[PDB]
Amino acid sequence: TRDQNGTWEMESNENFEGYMKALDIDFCTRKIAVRCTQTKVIDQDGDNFKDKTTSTHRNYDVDFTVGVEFDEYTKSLDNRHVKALVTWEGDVLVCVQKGEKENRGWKKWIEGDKLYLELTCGDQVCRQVFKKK
Amino acid sequence: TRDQNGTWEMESNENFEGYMKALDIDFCTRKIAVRCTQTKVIDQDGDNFKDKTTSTHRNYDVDFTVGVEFDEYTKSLDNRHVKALVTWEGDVLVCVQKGEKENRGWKKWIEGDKLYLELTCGDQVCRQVFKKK
Repeated sequence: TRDQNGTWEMESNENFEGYMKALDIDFCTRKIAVRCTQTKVIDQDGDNFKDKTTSTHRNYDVDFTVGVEFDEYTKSLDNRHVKALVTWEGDVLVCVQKGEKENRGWKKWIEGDKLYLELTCGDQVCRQVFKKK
Repeated sequence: TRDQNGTWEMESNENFEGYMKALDIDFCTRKIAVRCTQTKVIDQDGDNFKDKTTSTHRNYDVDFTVGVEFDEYTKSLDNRHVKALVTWEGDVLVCVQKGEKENRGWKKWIEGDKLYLELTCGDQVCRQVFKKK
């Protein structure tokens, strides 16, 4: 049939690299693009089409227990090995990431319907806010 | 409170570039990472945590009408300008993308609960399959 209405999620994606190389996309973009999945939302009325695509990558899971130092490989970022230790400071979850980089850690806490995440490395602080979906 | 259970979607992300530069992530990865959103699914029981993060980028929408040639900028890929023309071949939607690259187009059709997408550029064919979610 001719109706392509719906939300579609990618199952399979073959030779995406050759296609991208043929368009002269640089090596560093290609390396990231090939490990993504796509969702496609198609709204169609007669012969008018609206298409919204989003690309997604699932980083690896982290499982830990507060108080037990664990080994973590940050392969969603710099792919280094750090010894991480997570503890409560009040209701703030605090993690020190012992490794090559000095002063590497993060803090995580709930205030209202928002989750706050402060990432630190050296002198640089990154601040992320999440809302409950 | 101490319970961080839930699905969380990022609202705000400040100084992600400085944090990443401090970890020596290369310029090309940083350029892509900073335009992503994150979803965080937190399962917590007492002091045991399981965290699943996924990064998402929403490509731009394409709207067209079958039979009306339209101007398209492929900024989710090589960011070139092409004159696109979409027509039915039976129940297969066929697009020719007139531009610098020769033999650039795609075909899209439904067979069962699967949507098929064949992307072509020069000699290279990429084949994607989507299932209805």
